[PDB]
Amino acid sequence: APRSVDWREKGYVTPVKNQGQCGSCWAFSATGALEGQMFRKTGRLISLSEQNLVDCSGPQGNEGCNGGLMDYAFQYVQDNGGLDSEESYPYEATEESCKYNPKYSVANDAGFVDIPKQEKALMKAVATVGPISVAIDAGHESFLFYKEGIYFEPDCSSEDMDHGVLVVGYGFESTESDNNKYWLVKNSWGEEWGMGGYVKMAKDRRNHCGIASAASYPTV
Ligand SMILES: *[C@@H](O)[C@H](CCCC)NC(=O)[C@H](CC(C)C)NC(=O)OCc1ccccc1
Repeated sequence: APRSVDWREKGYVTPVKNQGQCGSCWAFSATGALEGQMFRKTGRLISLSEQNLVDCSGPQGNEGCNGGLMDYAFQYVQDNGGLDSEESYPYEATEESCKYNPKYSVANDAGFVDIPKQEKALMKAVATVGPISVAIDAGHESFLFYKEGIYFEPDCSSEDMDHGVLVVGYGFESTESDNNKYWLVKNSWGEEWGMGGYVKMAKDRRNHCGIASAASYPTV
């Protein structure tokens, strides 16, 4: 596979969003992966509605601001036959009743693909598919204050993930410890967090923070 990948340079990635004070990271991760796959198909990048997922995908197993899973979001889009655009169904950071309107649907999927729980398989998916939805252990102060460089947290769990984000690429840079590889990860905490809202997470360091443990993408 390539040494470096960045799907932002290919037009697959919308700007960084802000989930606010709602536990809806899973919906931002899901819309990010579907934005990328929709773009691959149609050549048009259209920001999608996280609020649509938060309000409406309970029957697939999601729980709104109390948490969810990207795969359930992808299942909702398939079962529901659509997903509204961000502009038509904007984000309010609180769970409300469902207001989906098929007239404003701009995305569809036909299911999803779960990636084997190995960073080698995640790397192949990122290299060939597009941005990939992943779950990480983000429950550490070091993650809140991240600004620059490759993020590595010795106390990160590879098993107990609590935060959905979006791998948009991977790369390398020289470091003091010669652990030089990273995943390029889009977060949903606004652009003031991290590096314009992105983090470089340690790659090929024993599945650091569980990034390869629950990776998937929608089939469009
Ligand atoms: C990130 O904004 C949220 C915060 C959840 C607590 C308020 N994290 C998640 O939703 C997290 C993401 C996965 C690890 C991909 N999942 C989660 O909290 O799941 C709990 C849950 C499981 C199944 C069904 C409903 C809720």
